[PDB]
Amino acid sequence: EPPLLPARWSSAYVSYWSPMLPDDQLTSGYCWFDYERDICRIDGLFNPWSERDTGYRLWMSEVGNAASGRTWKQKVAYGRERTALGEQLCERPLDDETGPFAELFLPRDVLRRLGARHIGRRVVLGREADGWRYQRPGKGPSTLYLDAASGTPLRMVTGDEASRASLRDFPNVSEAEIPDAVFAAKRLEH
Amino acid sequence: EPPLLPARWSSAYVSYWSPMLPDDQLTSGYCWFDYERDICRIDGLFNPWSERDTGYRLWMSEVGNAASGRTWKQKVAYGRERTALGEQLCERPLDDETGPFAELFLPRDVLRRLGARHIGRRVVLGREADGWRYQRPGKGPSTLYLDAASGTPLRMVTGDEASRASLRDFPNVSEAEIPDAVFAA
Repeated sequence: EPPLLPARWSSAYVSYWSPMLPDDQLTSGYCWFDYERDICRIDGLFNPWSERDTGYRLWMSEVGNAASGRTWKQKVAYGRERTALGEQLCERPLDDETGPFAELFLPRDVLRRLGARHIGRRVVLGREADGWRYQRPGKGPSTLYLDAASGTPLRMVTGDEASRASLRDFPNVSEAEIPDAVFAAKRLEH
Repeated sequence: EPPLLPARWSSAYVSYWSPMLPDDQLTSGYCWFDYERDICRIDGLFNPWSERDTGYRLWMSEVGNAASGRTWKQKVAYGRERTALGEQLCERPLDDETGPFAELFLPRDVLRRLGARHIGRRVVLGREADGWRYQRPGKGPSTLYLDAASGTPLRMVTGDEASRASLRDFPNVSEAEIPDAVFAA
């Protein structure tokens, strides 16, 4: 039987792509998943985000509350300008955005509910990890690599890594209690 | 009269440069400062880090304990390779590093102790901010922008913004309690 994810976990993340196409970015941030509260949070430069199409790079903090079914997003745009010194970045916050949020980005029981199959051990972040491969119905395959000893997430592959996939690595997972203020939202009217 | 920073604060950060030169990076991460414990933590892609000089990009989590005078750094390298499936990144954890750590990256009393002067108000991250400019002895100037209402950090400028400086923005500062586990190292 596939395992459940930890009841609560938080970690830095590193987000990138396989293969790395020329516009693909390597970014970092922090994330928190609390399955008992049924809420998650992700803070970092949004990946993927087309600066060419939009005119800016986006930083975002998102609190996705699956219990209430609503997400809250705090966004800051970083756009390029030209000055006497050369190129400069200018920050511009956006008003907070809200919308529907039907499930957490990585549900605790995802491997059980989607019928994941074990595809062997892989060295991920310096130790053996269990690979669990499953189909996201109507979307495509995913593989979640879990630390073989602790069961904590190490790498989330969304898509087929041998063709085209997002990779997210979790180098320092903690199962410690998460203060509820981590998941608080507020109105930001600019 | 320069204020103290909040007794405890944590925030996402966005790190970049003025001006942005071709190899300069815009990066993000998260940080925590607990001045009563006398400890801080920063997690993110290391900025600045020359992939040209080194051959890789570096992710790091550092817990700097000014009470004990020691820091602990966890490191993961990301290097480029080319396979039959295309260009790829390969990760490699590095050995943990420990070393001396004589003060926090942003001491609570930095503005008072280094004799900062108020250089005026500025809008930073859509908020009214007070700019406090000071000299880091034997290094160069810095300007710290604090929210004019809450006193929380909004932007740290390290160096002269009009020549060459690092900028770090703090979009979502929280003064909430920080669990012990955040600083366990």
